[PDB]
Amino acid sequence: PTVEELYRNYGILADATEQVGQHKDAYQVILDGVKGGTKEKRLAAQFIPKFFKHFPELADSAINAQLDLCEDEDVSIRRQAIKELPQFATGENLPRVADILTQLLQTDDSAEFNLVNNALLSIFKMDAKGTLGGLFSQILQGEDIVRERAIKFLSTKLKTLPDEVLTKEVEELILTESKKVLEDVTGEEFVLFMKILSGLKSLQTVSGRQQLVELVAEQADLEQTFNPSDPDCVDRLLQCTRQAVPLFSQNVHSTRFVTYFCEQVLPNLGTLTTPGLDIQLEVLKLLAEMSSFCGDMEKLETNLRKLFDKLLEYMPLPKLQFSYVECLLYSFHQLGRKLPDFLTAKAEKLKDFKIRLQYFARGLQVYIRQLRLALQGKTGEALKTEENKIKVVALKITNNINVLIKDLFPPSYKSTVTLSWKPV
Repeated sequence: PTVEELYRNYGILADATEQVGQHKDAYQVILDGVKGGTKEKRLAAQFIPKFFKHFPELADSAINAQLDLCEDEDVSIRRQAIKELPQFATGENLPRVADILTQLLQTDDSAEFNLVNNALLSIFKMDAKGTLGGLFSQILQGEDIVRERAIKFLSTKLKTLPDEVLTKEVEELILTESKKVLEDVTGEEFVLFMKILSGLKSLQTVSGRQQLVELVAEQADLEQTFNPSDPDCVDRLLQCTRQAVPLFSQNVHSTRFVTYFCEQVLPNLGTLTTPGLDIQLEVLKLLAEMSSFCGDMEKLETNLRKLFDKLLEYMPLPKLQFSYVECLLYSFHQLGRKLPDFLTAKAEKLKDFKIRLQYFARGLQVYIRQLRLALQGKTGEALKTEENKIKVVALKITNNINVLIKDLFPPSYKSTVTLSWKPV
């Protein structure tokens, strides 16, 4: 088992060209290479895959030898052997190879990691479904560490594949397997699977997004009742509904999340958490984004009601909570469009509305004046001061409220504001 003899046998197999089949003996010498030392194992790792395709009568022995090198104590030997694994992924071996590579994702050596990723991508281009089979078997049946690595592989790598590879049938398989996985995922996995799925070209259509919204709803579990007490319910609902927001459009509606949020959430605030972002604002920002995408609500009036009431808790009677009011007012304004007959229809609580508005509008100016004063002469770099950024943002907030009040006057639902924390 020597390097001189490995080189000599390599030469024999290379120079034979057409007749390589007639030299099983030299190939055997090469496979014996794996029992040697470092330099010899390093050669076997290159030489076994190179001629593999010529010796079917030796195929199993070949893969087994390469796999021994893939679990070598020496990381550089493993690396050389892993780089070449896709060359064995021919005939009926691709599933077995795809399985091994997926395990190897757990390596902590970064160069190894990179090689394993690239090998997966290679076999992916040879046979996507066989490769996905390996990946998803591990995700479903393998060790936690492997399951995590496998999901991050789908999460980060599919996008680096050309469209040619990601056929309609492959995307269908990615959805089918994902739904199996989604029967039982942590929230962090959920987020990864939503990114994976929404990236699929076939799930980027109207019905594609409609399907995706339905998975979020299932995950979120909109038939449970809401418990404002423990966090096991709170951040899990927001993390979930967060994934649906980007899916919503004029044709893909938020109806169910809106209804749930109104009926089962607003009443429940504000019970809290630490820690240091404001959890009630987060909830209210979420509601306002989905509100513009609401469809035909069954429980419309009763819903618009609980919303109207949460509003008045922040628009007092003759220090204002502006950010909160931007959200609620925006939402109410979005849902009113559908039932103008509200307000017209309903009480003498409607003059108790006007009073609360007149008074807010008053406090608006003051605040707006103070902001515009603090901001003037300020030079564009000075605007970026995290302190000035907030002031700029607060002008969008306050000015947005003013437009919405100027609309709720025969009331109008004509005006369109861009939520302060959003781009145009």
